[PDB]
Amino acid sequence: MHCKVSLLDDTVYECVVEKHAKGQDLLKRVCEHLNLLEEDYFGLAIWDNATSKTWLDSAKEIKKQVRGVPWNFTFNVKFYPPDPAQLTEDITRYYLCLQLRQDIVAGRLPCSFATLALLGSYTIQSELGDYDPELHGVDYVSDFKLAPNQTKELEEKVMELHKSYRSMTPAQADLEFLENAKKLSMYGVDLHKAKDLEGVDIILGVCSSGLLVYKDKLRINRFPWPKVLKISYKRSSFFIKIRPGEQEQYESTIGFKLPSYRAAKKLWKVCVEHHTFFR
Repeated sequence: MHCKVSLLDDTVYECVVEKHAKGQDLLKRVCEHLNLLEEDYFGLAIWDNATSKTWLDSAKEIKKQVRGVPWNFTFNVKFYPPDPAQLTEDITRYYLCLQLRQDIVAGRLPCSFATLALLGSYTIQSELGDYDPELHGVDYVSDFKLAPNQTKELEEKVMELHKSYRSMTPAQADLEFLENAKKLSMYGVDLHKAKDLEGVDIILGVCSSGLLVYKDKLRINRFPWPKVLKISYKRSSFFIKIRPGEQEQYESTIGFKLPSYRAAKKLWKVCVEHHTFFR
């Protein structure tokens, strides 16, 4: 079968697997190679579109997962590292920046004008290299996707910063971008729309920390992983259970209701994965 994987840099990789090819376990392992990635496990994992993602299950044939859908996927970071500097290679940081940049442009990682212009500049180093007036036209950055909005005023601050960067290697520019993104709240946060037993339109969020609840803003709640003993669902109901923190005896079980059992099994699936990838 002919696969079409949309790579992190708006590039399409194309290949062919046998009809009974196991999930990403094969397609993804294949994708790893093309990118010469060593640290597979991390974020890096593949999925198919439709508003919000759905990770191609790595242990099941690809065929079942795409019934009534073309064999098209996207290579992505599935598990964002808390501290990227701890990662072993730079290619890895290279792709992580590619992802975050992906996130930044689609408002998946909102941030200020400063933060944007900062990260923007480091992106310009990485991609371009030391200023050098060959990066002609006092408007060279105007070709990059640095911000969802993308205002000239923002570009200026970048070019301003880019110029002060000299002899900055790409790996360095990347680590500075990462040390900064690392800090943003929302970094590596899978947002899933839901509701709480009260009719309240809340928003769950998954990440290395644990389960996060939102409402307009308010990090309403935050259930850390080692502070979780069970995750489950029944129809459109999602359920996390255990430890109220202080009051012993108590072993709460907060529940939320997703639009469908599909949504819930999905969230349930992601959650079990994260809780397992991070101590």
